[PDB]
Amino acid sequence: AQPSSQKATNHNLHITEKLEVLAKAYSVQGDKWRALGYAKAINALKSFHKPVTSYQEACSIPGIGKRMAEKIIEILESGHLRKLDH
Repeated sequence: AQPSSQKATNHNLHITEKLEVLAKAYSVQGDKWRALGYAKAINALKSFHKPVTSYQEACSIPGIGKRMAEKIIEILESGHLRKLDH
């Protein structure tokens, strides 16, 4: 832990950086549609200052939707129950 400063800065940066990791996966598999909706959601968070708490609060941001909303929460739930090392 070198950085981490309690000043004016984001609070998540986790779900966003990850939403990109998966987005790249689809882009490689040749998913123009999937990568379109995924990256679009990331664009919305690119302007989001306050953190996330619920799916509805996330869907309130332009550029996202319902399916994506719950998608974000899923990533916060480690997927299901416990985390796995792929």
